[PDB]
Amino acid sequence: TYTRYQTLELEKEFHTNHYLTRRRRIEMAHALCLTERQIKIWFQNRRMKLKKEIQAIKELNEQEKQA
Ligand SMILES: [Cl-]
Ligand SMILES: [Cl-]
Repeated sequence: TYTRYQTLELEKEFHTNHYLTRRRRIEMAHALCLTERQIKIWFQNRRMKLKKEIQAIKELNEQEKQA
């Protein structure tokens, strides 16, 4: 799972940049005390979450622009 601090810090980083470099993933890994894999998955899932939020709004705006 992910602690209150890990979540807050992962979100802070995510908003700065959705994609990380291998060097950055390492930095994050040591800082948040999560493995490279735990960071890699979190970022993939957080991108998946965003992709869905963007689509939901896109289709809400298409819906609300009728009649
Ligand atoms: Cl906690
Ligand atoms: Cl990553």
